[PDB]
Amino acid sequence: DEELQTELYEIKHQILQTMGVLSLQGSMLSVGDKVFSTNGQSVNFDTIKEMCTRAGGNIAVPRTPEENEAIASIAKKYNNYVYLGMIEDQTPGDFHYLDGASVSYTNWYPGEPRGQGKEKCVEMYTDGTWNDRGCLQYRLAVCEF
Amino acid sequence: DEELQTELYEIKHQILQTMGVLSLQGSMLSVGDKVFSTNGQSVNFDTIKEMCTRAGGNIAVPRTPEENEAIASIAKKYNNYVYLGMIEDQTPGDFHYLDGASVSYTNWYPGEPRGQGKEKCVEMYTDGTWNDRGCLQYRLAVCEF
Amino acid sequence: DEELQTELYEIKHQILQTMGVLSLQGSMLSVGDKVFSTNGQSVNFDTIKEMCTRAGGNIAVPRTPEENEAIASIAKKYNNYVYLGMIEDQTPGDFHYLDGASVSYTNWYPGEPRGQGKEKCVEMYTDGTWNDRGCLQYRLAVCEF
Ligand SMILES: [Ca+2]
Ligand SMILES: [Ca+2]
Ligand SMILES: [Ca+2]
Repeated sequence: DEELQTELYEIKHQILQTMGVLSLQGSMLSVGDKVFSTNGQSVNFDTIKEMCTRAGGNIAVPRTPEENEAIASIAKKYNNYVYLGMIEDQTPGDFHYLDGASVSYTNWYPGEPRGQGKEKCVEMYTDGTWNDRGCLQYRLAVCEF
Repeated sequence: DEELQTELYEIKHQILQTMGVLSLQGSMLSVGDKVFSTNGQSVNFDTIKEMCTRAGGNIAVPRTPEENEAIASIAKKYNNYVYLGMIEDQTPGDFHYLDGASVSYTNWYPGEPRGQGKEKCVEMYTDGTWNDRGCLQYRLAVCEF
Repeated sequence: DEELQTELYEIKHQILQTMGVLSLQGSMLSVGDKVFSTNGQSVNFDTIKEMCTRAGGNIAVPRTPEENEAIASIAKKYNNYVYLGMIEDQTPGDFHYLDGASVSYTNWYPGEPRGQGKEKCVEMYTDGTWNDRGCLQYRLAVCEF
């Protein structure tokens, strides 16, 4: 009806106001349909995954250059490396998203992936490039929604 | 129409992104259809009620074990007791929600309600159990929306 | 349909919960259909405009007494003056919103606008009244959404 068109407009406006506020305050970065955010904590991979799922999201993983740059800006902001949502396959060198699917977009630092002790996790340097490492380090927790 | 199904999906996604961000940042706890949040202030009952209504919510009151535990986690988090949304009836011993209705779910500390000077308000200990007290103490303000 | 009426209700509830949380935490002030918010930064006019647009909003401009008072409360809160969304016309004395339209609601401090060196920008004193000044000062950035 006509009353429906009105309600949707207000609802859309309100969402746009709340997201604008969170953005202005630096609580989140929006890229396309994805929203990235961090709780400022620096913990290991398992802990990050838990924190994000508990917040109703998932450990962040860039799938485009723009997404990768948004996460990179957060890592730079906190002067810390970020663990990404991906892990090495059974056969070293290959990586897959946490759902199993194989990674498509990649931004490895030159020479990487270079598995010392079978580097299973992936960290993002502050310049945005990736390094495959182990998963017990303390890294900035960044989630995507 | 079909364009309507699309709009609703995006709107639902966005809300889920903003709530995810607030959750990740510890600004609010969601339990079922209820959201709890605190402004970190420790003031008396009247002041808490005003703050919550002014924010478009109400002084929190647990109606299920899960809700009670969520509030308890916030009280523990701030290492302070929380005033709950309920007050003693005209006849001591009985308590009612702020709308008048009688309390159903209760989690009194053993021995409570124990009205010294006609304990009218109800505070939540950090372990989640309740104690009926007076209303002039300074307690953590927790609201529900 | 009937399932639509239900979805809208939940969506409206959720938005009301997120806005309630932001309000309680002092992250934003709602006035009618307008939301004001600040990132706590004190920068010049050009910088403020950029910050707000980047957040999906615009440098704040009061169009009613109530809106003016809400912004005034924020300026008082941070003990700093706020640059408003308006600039002086080609012919001194006249001011227009950033879209070109001429200002309607005004709250000039007695004697203002008083253009010393052709005061082009407008700042809000902590009492809510306005003073036309230059645009290079460092003022609290307040956006509207
Ligand atoms: Ca490596
Ligand atoms: Ca007692
Ligand atoms: Ca002047």
